[PDB]
Amino acid sequence: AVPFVEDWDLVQTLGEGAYGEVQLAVNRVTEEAVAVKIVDMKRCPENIKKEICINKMLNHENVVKFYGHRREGNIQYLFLEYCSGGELFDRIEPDIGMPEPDAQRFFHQLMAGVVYLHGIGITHRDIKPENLLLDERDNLKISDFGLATVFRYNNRERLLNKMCGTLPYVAPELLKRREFHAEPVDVWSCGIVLTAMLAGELPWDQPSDSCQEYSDWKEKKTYLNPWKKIDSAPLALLHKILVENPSARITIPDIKKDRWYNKPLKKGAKRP
Ligand SMILES: N#Cc1ccc2c(-c3cc4cc(CN5CCC(CN)CC5)ccc4[nH]3)n[nH]c2c1
Repeated sequence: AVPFVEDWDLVQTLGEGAYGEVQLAVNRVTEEAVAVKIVDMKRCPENIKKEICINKMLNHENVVKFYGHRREGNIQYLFLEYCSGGELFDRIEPDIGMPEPDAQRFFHQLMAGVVYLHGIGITHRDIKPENLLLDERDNLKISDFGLATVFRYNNRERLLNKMCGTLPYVAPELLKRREFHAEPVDVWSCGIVLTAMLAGELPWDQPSDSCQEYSDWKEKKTYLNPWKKIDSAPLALLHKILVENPSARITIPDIKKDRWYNKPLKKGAKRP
């Protein structure tokens, strides 16, 4: 009905990437803001097609909302939820981290999103601060499903084998075994994100015996650089998440029962 509702203006560039760029778009009439992921297909047909399919089946408060997409020649346009607060990455002070109560709150929200995804059979495969966005009220939302895939269909689990992710956040089994369960891998990456939030640094370049940092952790030398800055309660949770054997690694239902996870720390928003 309203004559100019379909027109959007490109205000600025939110972030560039290998496949393309994401820009802020504002509705001409309503001034509603949305992020537009512009991926130049000419440079991937297979990748982007799957990303749209996965986005179409997602609906959760801790997952970046999908509004739709447009073909238009050889350029895909993904209309997504605009998260005013930016990336979690920018809330992590180098070598410091952030206040423990804020990290706990962000972690709770991250667990909520991951539980949702896993419940519908999808694994993200690239969880890291750069892909965890914040809205106006600092609510965390999982974004970028370009590397995501379905690991459970018709109630039957499919073991994964493709090398996906970012080295500092990837689980050790991804580098050691041919096949592996999807869920423990996302749990591990959430553990590395927690470490980053509480220490402002990544523990190792990759989870392999060759990395001195990784071997030290296995030998329980928690008096070293990253771990010494954390505090026993959350550190005990990390000891359960960053376990090399994925079969022995803590599951999300048990993380929800962890002492630190349920420790009162935060305070609500001043004057709601
Ligand atoms: N999939 C996906 C997907 C990727 C990114 C985004 C964003 C996004 C990125 C971003 C970056 C900054 C911080 N910047 C903005 C740019 C400015 C320079 N022009 C410097 C400060 C502030 C707000 C903000 N919001 N919202 N939704 C999605 C979905």
